[PDB]
Amino acid sequence: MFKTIANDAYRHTKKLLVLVVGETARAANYSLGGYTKNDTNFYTKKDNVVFFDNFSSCGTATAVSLPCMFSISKRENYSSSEFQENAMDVLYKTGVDAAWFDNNSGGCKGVCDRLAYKQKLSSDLDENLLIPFKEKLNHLSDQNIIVLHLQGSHGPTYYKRYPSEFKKFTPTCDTNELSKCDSEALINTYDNTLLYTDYLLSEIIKLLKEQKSYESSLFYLSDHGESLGENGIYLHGMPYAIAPSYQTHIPAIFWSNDEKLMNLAKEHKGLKLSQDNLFSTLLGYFNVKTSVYEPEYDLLNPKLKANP
Ligand SMILES: [Zn+2]
Repeated sequence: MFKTIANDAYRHTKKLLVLVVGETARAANYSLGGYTKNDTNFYTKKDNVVFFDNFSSCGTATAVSLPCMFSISKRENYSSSEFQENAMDVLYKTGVDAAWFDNNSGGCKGVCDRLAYKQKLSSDLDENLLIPFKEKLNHLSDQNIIVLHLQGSHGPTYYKRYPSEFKKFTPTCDTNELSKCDSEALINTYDNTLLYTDYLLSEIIKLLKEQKSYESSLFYLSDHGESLGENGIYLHGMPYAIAPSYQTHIPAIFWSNDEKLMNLAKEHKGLKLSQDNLFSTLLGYFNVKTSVYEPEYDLLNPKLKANP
């Protein structure tokens, strides 16, 4: 059975939301949030982006996180067996222009399947996403959501995620055989991947400022965190309930040229939020009218409260 959701949904202003779904990035290594060893957020710091310092993920592996964050279900009631429409289907059926560009080696895990304009790239440098993004910026409609799904910090071959121009933190760990590396070198490599992702964000913002015929927003969040040898744990996917915050505590970053959203975002940044919030935030952004919309979960809505 393929269940439909928000069957009562419907929708003016010229709007553009760029949703960036990250990969393996963990909040603890964001300088936007007070990480001091390496300045990982050098680029988006210059755009005064809003950083959510208390943002959690739905799961500890892509297979749970990616579908769940886009699903109507929150972490406590999500099941992997559910097979139904997600936030993107609701925006599409409600007439919003939806594009999904995927550079992630794992795919969209079924989220993008029913979109008309979706693309899979080769999972090389994330910068390749800027190509179909620029091309979609020519054929915009009145309301658009563009999803960019990053390879981001995918491990264990971290050193392959960024070009030499962003090997800024050294020495590095240029192997998948992570336990052989000094831990500082491993961290440096991991931080470089964050830096590269940070740069790409500000390049997205940079293209967004050339589009002022529209109200433009960037929302970036990771699917989950990552362990880097602390307590002998590597990679991710540890069962959520026993997982270290390294795997569940993720970055979330918002930017808009509409600085009223920018200041609603700034007001919420310290609240206990999570991927649970993505569903209503995405409906709310394109003003989708429906009963499944929960105003107290929309990040860009004054009635937003923290998670229970
Ligand atoms: Zn993942």
